[PDB]
Amino acid sequence: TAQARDEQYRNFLRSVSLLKNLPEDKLTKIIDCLEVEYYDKGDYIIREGEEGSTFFILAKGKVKVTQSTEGHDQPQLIKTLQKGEYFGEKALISDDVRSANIIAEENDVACLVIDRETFNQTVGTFEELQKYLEGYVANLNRDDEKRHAK
Ligand SMILES: Nc1nc2c(nc(Sc3ccc(Cl)cc3)n2[C@@H]2O[C@@H]3COP(=O)(O)O[C@H]3[C@H]2O)c(=O)[nH]1
Ligand SMILES: [Sr+2]
Repeated sequence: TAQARDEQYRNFLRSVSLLKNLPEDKLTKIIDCLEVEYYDKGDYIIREGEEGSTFFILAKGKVKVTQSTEGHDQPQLIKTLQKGEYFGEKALISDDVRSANIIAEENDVACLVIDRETFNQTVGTFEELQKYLEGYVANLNRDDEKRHAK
């Protein structure tokens, strides 16, 4: 049922650090506008260098994050993300192309997809979250420069 569906998504979204304290009305907007994408082991969810305007929330499975760096021929494995975590916000906050690869590490991986407008009208609407995200993005820029990202 419609309401049972919204409830299952609402319960899951409340468990995401970034959305935990969001007001009910904005959480409802996320629930009405989100889309679901499934991936199999090895699939690229995001490719470094491509244009991107969507924010992702890992709803099932695990993915790996890889990045091209100076001195290396193959992208370096930066970290792994699991259910409840998110990615893709950097492109929206810096207004730039994707800065790393996100690859499905398991079969039947599932991500919740949120467009730029929705992201701006919800998360970007509260100064608390905006400030948190900017600070986090600033740290990522510093990690990139440290490992000599390409
Ligand atoms: N440049 C860079 N990106 C990183 C790094 N670690 C991650 S996982 C992650 C996700 C969310 C938070 Cl708050 C913190 C870490 N990412 C994600 O990869 C995405 C590629 O696409 P994008 O749109 O550039 O967003 C990027 C980020 O979300 C990193 O050390 N350097
Ligand atoms: Sr850049």
